[PDB]
Amino acid sequence: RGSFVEMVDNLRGKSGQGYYVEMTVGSPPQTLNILVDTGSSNFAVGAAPHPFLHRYYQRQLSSTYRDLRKGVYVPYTQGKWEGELGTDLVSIPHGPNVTVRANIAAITESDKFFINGSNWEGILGLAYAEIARPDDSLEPFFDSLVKQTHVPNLFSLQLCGASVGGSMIIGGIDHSLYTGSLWYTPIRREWYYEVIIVRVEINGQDLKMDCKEYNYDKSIVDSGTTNLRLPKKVFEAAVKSIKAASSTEKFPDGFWLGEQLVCWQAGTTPWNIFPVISLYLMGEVTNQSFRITILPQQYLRPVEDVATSQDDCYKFAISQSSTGTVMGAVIMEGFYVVFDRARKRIGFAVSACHVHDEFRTAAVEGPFVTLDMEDCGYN
Ligand SMILES: C[C@H]1SC(N)=N[C@](C)(c2cc(NC(=O)c3cc4c(cn3)OCCO4)ccc2F)[C@H]1F
Repeated sequence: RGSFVEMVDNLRGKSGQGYYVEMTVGSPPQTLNILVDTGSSNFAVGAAPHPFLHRYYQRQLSSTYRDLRKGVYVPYTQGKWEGELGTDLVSIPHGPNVTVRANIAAITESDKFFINGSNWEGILGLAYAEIARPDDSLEPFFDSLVKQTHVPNLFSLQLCGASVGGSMIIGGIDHSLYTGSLWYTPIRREWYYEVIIVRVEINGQDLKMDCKEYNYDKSIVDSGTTNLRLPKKVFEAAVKSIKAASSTEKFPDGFWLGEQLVCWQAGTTPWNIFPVISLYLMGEVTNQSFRITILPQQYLRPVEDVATSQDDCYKFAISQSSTGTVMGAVIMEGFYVVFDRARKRIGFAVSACHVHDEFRTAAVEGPFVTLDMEDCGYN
């Protein structure tokens, strides 16, 4: 506990493409790069020669593969994948020295799922059984890992960003990955990693909305989403405030809606024109909260693949949502995040690797006095 040198820097990725960990499946071990995803609950891997894939799971080569004789069809809002369920032996080379028999969805058909040019071939769904497909009887990977081994029921994520890197500490916390203290928010319900936001500030200025709006219909912590996604009404108020605070320069309306990029000359991004964003999260104690604060370095994201521009272009990575608040990479890149499943709580601390400048730093601060925090949750 406390120090896990072998798991430090076990995450890789490229801008806009996610964070993946190396895993092995089957006997003899087949190496795959697997997207780390706290926003879903299936372990699902490419199993057929899709042209976008560097490699795929070849079940015929595994002596320990067991067929579950069941299919699964998983439609997303935009993409889809279809697979055949089975179990096999799974290990994480730069994780704990253990081997687990886990459920694997062998992906046999997909659409808009794999990314052309990405270096991952599967997704590790780290959330709970309640949102696993086809149903909650398909035990998620981490549940299998904890049941079958002596690995503690906790993992932590340091997502670094701006090619990317970071650490997934399985079964522990590594104190070198953060500064200051961890502050914990309760996991409201074990399905997604659901949390409650009690207050929102832009540059210290309160949005003054009914706090139910912040969590309509839920708020989640999701390593598998890029953006900070906010409920439509909250996004409207947030953008209005961000526009006002950033009034020194004017931008087209499309930029704020993520419909167009905005570009600047290299090394001349005016970060200081853009405001900080603070989310107050429900604390561990009645009437107690804490505040997490991100910078423009988190929410204005570089787009490097612009062939029609020589300048440095950025995507506004705060967007409107119909699925509630999503605390994606925009949030998580500022922080070391502890998914303390054993105690049904999520810890936040300032990330030792977060991108900042000489004037401002991402922050985790408390305690604050906040009343009626239970009323902020949507029912
Ligand atoms: C709808 C999503 S949300 C979801 N949570 N999981 C599913 C399993 C899903 C996710 C992804 N994610 C990414 O590609 C990606 C990219 C990032 C990034 C994070 N994630 O942060 C740094 C910048 O780039 C891709 C496919 C996919 F199916 C879906 F449920």
